[PDB]
Formats: sequence, structure tokens, C-alpha cells
Amino acid sequence: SGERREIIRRALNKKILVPNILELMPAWPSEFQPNIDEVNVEIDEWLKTVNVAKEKKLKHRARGNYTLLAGIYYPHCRKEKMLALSQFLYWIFFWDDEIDDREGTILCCAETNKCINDCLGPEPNYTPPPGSRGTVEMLYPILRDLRAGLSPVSTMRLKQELHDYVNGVKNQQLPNPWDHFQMRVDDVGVIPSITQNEYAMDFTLPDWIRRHEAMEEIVLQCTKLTILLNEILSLQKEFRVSQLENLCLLFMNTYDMSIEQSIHKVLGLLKDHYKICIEAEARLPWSTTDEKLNNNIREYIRGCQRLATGTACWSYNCERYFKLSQLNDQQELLLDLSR
Ligand SMILES: [Mg+2]
Repeated sequence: SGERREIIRRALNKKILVPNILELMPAWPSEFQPNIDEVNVEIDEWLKTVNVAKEKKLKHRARGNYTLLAGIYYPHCRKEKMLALSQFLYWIFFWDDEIDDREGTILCCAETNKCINDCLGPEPNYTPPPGSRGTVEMLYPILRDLRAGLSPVSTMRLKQELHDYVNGVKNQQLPNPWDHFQMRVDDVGVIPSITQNEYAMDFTLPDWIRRHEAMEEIVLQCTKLTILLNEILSLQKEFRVSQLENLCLLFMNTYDMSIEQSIHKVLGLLKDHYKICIEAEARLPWSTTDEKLNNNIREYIRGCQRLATGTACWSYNCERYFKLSQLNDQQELLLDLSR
């Protein structure tokens, strides 16, 4: 932790201009669900019922505005689907925030995993146990509404992915950068939002295509790309609260890279994984005859891409990570690791 102090020292008050990450994924457009505004109104009415601190809810609604993120993740869904999808993102940010006490983390993950089993398992019960904490209580109806619009095929995936997320977060309690990177792969809750594209677009991907090596690769690359652009876009926010386990800082620590080189290395990894992913599209088992099947493969991988581009584009349109003033007229971001 002299280790800590030296990272803090080597990056304090550094200012780093970041190129528009969207440009690094040039073939993948960002779009906006056209009913975001009417959904936020309903999301606003709904949040009044959520047993979370009004001031915590508003900070998330104002600076996070996760309905806008859902609208970028699922820009082509119908508005009726937007409600549950948005509700889901408020849950995962409230829950993730409520964690960031070993005893209390263990207890909360156990209750959350139980909620997931109770809602998405084979003997469903959508009634929260009495005394449930607010971030667990709210999840019960949200998983129920999502389950109502998924096939059991997609349901089963969302169940595992959520469990994986929860258990991942329970298991986070200076790491080698590659160690940090890989556990974020088998943790971060991007893959639940790939599966929720099935809910949004009212289709199911057959397991046999999902297990195909190109499809798995595409999911892994878009998960990796989401993590990588998030490592850069969140460096300011986490450095200021001395969350020093950020891939950039960890490249600084392990390899004695400058922060500039470190960010630059992350930007190259992005470019690498973006081309790996594009190449995987050629190896997908596209059908010669089945249009609907091929329309299902297309929407699925569009959800994968939109998760990387959407995470970036949303971050460029909300204040969760930096103040939007920090963007120049080229969507370039001046990080300011001042404190
Ligand atoms: Mg982050």
C-alpha cells in the first residue's frame, strides 16, 4: 500500500484527453429508443414505490438516468418492454451501489440469489420474503416481468448470469491487471443485458447457436469491449474515491507504464477485440433458408455490440463518470484526476 500511495502519486492531477471511444467501434451505430421520455415518466412514478432512500434514488435518476441507457441498449424494442428493462437497470445500480462488511455482503448476496432462484427457477414464487431489503424487494417484480416475456430457454440463461453476477460481487472480497480483467469478464453484468435483448426484441436464441464457438466469442468480445471502455471512462470517478483497482492504474502499477501509455494500451485492446468480434461474425452458423432464425442471430449479436457501444454512448450522455462539460466539441474526454 506504499504500492497504493505511489499510484496515487504518479497520477494525481494528471489530465488525459481521450478520443471518442465510439469511433473505435465504427461499424456499430448507437441509436435511441424513441419513447425514452414517456418511459422515464413511468419510471419516475415507479421509483416512488422503491424502498431506497429518495436522495439515493434521485442521484441515480439524475446522474445515471438508466432509462436512457436502456433506450440505447434496446433502441428498437417496443415501449411496453422499456419499463422492465429500465427497472432492471435501476436495480443493478442500486444493488451494486448498496454493496460498495463481509457479513452483510454475504447475507445480501444470499437473499439476492434466493430471489433469483425464486423468480426464475422451476417453482416460481414472486412474493418477497417479509423483511426483504429494498434492493432485494424491488427485484422480485422485475424478474417476474422479465420472465413473462422470455422463453424458459432465455429464462435459464438469465438465471445463471444473474447468479454469476451476484456470486462474482460477493467474491471480490494490488491485483495483477490480467487477473482484474478476467474476473470482470466473469462478473460484470453486461451479459444479463445481452440476454435481456431477447426480452426486448421478443425473440429467443436457440441454445445450440448460443453455444457455437463464434457466438460465444462474440459475447466474450463485447463483454470484454464493454469492460475495457468502462476502464477508461470510469478512471476519473474511481481514482477520486481511491478505487485503485482500475485496469489503467493496474497497468501503471505492474508494468510501470505512464497513465497515458496505460490508457493507450487499453485503447489498443479495444481495437483488437473489436476486430476479433467482427471476424467471428463470419463463422456463425447462418442458415441458408431460415429467415427468422437468421433474423434471430442478427438481433442477438446486435444486442452484443450495442452493449459495448451503448455503455460508451450512454456514458457520453450522462454524468455518472464525469461531468459532461469535460467533453470537447469532438466528444473527446479530458480526464482530470485532480482531487
Ligand atoms: Mg467501472
